[PDB]
Amino acid sequence: GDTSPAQLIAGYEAAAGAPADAERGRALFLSTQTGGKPDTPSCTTCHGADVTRAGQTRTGKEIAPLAPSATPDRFTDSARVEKWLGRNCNSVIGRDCTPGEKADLLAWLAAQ
Ligand code: HEM
Repeated sequence: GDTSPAQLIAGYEAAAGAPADAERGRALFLSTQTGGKPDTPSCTTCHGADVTRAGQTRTGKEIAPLAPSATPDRFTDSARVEKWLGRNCNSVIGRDCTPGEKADLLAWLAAQ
């Protein structure tokens, strides 16, 4: 692609002023939010609670697994991560994810 997961994470960490924490990333990904769209209370509403398995969109189409262990080129395109997190941070949480959240979320997702 044009980047590696580590390089995406390092730049978010620099923008956040702090190392990623995958424990916090796992906890934000599984949480239930009430500030965004009603039909998308969690990251897991489409991607599931196990990211090594396929997810599903809101009309039941299949979404390839987020885990790099199941879909290999995950997180190797900086523009793509920013395009999808920009869209779905807003749907689920109601605002853009901050650089610390992005760092924490990718650090957890990159190890599955
Ligand atoms: C804020 C909670 C979420 C997180 C952290 C998250 C994370 C991600 C990431 C990191 C990607 C890009 C993967 C890459 O680099 O290739 C992605 C793609 C995508 N997400 Fe999410 N997502 C979330 C919520 C959602 C929700 C609620 C939906 C359904 C409405 C959704 C649907 C998609 C789709 C359709 C793609 C692109 C398909 C693909 O990459 O195979 N996401 N998600």
